[PDB]
Amino acid sequence: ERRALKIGVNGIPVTLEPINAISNVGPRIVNQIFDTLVVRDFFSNGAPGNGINLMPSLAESWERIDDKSVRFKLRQKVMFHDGVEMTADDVAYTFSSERLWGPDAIKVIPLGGSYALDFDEPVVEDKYTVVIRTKTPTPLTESYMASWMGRIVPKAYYKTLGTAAFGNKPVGTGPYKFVEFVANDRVVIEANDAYWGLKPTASKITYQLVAEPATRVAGLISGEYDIVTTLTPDDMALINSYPDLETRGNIVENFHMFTFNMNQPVFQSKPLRRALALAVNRPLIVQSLWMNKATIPNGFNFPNYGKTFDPNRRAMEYNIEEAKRLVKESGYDGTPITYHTMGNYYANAVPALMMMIEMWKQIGVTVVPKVYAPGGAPKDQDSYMRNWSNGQWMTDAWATMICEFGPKGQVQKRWGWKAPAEFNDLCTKVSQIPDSKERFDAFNRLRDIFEEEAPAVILYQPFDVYAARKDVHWRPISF
Ligand SMILES: O=P(O)(O)O[C@@H]1[C@@H](O)[C@@H](O)CO[C@H]1O
Repeated sequence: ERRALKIGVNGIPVTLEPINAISNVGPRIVNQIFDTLVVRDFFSNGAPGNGINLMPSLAESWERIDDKSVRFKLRQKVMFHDGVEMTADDVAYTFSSERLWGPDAIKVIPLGGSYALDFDEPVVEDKYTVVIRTKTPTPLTESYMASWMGRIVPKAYYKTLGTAAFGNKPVGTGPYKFVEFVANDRVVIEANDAYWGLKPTASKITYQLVAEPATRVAGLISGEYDIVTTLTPDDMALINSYPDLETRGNIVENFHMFTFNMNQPVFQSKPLRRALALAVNRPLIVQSLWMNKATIPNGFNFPNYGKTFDPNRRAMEYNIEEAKRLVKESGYDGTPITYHTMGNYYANAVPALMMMIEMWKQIGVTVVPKVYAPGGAPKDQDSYMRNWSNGQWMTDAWATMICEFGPKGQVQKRWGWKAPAEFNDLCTKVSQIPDSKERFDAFNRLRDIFEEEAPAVILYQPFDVYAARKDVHWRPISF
């Protein structure tokens, strides 16, 4: 009746602390260990899996009091996995200056400095009532609490261990509890029958790293795995020819890209970055590797942004004449430039890289692939080009143009992008006005600067495919 699930995955997070696990591979595991205050209804307003109405979870009800403050009334008798009852103190700690957004917290949780809202300290009104506050107005509080930033941690236990040690022995309120974590290999979680919500339907879940997608496909076919992730459209015909197996695929609110270590002199200025960007023939990559199912967005611009999505925005540019002109202008001396990829952690990362190496050879740039195994990522000083992705995790263009590429983000801080002052001033402005034609035009100006500066280059939104046994009716891969 409750089976032990075996999931063959593309990767394993570096930790199970819920914010530090934010990645393509962490949420599928941490969403089973932890809960949020509220959850998105992915099928509200007729949406086919990307709906946005908010529904109760750890909070049974909530009331926006003013433009800076939201009161949450918590469920009672919710138990953390170690038997401690969750209270307003735990929720307050989760969004506190100490743990999340203060100066010392940002050292151990870097996304607390860039992915946090402009929080002020939560207020605990009573055992089951907490008020989440912001120092400046924002309408995003409630939806933020359904996001990957909103997973609730146990104050006493987390504070005692600290962020890093908690990530190796996580305790949450979710339907599965931690058993084991072997870095670069596996995570095992087991049913928590003390869960406040629906009883878990699997006895145990094992997430096993299977680096190569053909090995994942073969393991599904042999019964070694019940579910496998991160496949491509090319795998679908073979899998679906087995009557006991099936695939599912769709465009995800995430883009694959490549980016630069702009602390390196070779990438300290925009010309060679933009040269590499203008030489990418995205329709050809999409045709050869994605069966024309991946979609190319019109800039850093996605429909989930709603009022800040521009459906009429122009396409991103492909111009090898300008690319060649920019290589010569940069003074590039033929010095090999590495491009680091952790295998096919991103679907089709290595075949797309090989096609782009040919494109860059045509404009006079020598790019060398540096394919590393999980756990072998280079030190920042040895990193030049690398691949990446960004999940568009809010119904607002603030994510990820601002939270990743803005003045508080990692692209400018860790990776050294010296953005124009106009860019950082507009990032500040859009975070102070409601949705209007003015806010709409400011995001389009940020998009234009992004394309001119090329701190990163958007490739496409992947057509994400997973596969499973038909008789496995619940799949904890957060698709
Ligand atoms: O590409 P990953 O690093 O696995 O995940 C990224 C995160 O780093 C952050 O950018 C949010 O989007 C994910 O896709």
